[PDB]
Amino acid sequence: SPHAKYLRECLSLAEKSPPRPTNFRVGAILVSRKEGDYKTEDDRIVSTGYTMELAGNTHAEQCCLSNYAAVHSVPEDRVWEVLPSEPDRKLVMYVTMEPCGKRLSGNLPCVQRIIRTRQGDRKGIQKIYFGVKEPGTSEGCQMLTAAGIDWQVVNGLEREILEVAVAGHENREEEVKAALDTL
Ligand SMILES: Nc1nc(=O)c(N)c(NC[C@H](O)[C@H](O)[C@H](O)COP(=O)(O)O)[nH]1
Ligand SMILES: [Zn+2]
Repeated sequence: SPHAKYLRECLSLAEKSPPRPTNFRVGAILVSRKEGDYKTEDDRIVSTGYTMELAGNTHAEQCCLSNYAAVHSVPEDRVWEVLPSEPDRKLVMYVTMEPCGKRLSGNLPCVQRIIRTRQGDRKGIQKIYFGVKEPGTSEGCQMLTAAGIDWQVVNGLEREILEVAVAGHENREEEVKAALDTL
């Protein structure tokens, strides 16, 4: 699976995140892919990010978009203006964890940062590949569906993604076990 390989590279990015009690260590990779029977060799990496890579309370997907925006001299909320939008290619994002539909901090959730890349004549991010649903007791995937963003869960990496994600948590072992039980 090309998707599993991408998610393992997202995991390596997630491992750069500093452990904190209030969030998850996640990694994200933005890819430009040819429409149709694509060859993975023709994939182009557009950006990458990981949790708290950039100053402030930042998520992996947020840093991925903000890294691109910074190179292009716009704030991240304007990254839709400068992302590629080529007729024969689509933007897809790999993320270890399901993008968030709500943040306890009140920051704009990652599903909304993804949705707003589709503005004006720009195609934006068309599909999300992720490895685990967000752990815990309105789901991000449902918000993506409602806005017309495709997504696909890539199975097989759940334990490794979760153990990295919750390394900064006191309840990490129970948290991982609970999340695997939802499979
Ligand atoms: N996909 C994803 N990538 C991340 O980089 C990250 N940190 C989360 N975590 C989602 C979780 O719901 C939020 O971490 C809490 O809601 C606390 O909110 P803040 O992070 O402090 O804004 N999820
Ligand atoms: Zn998020």
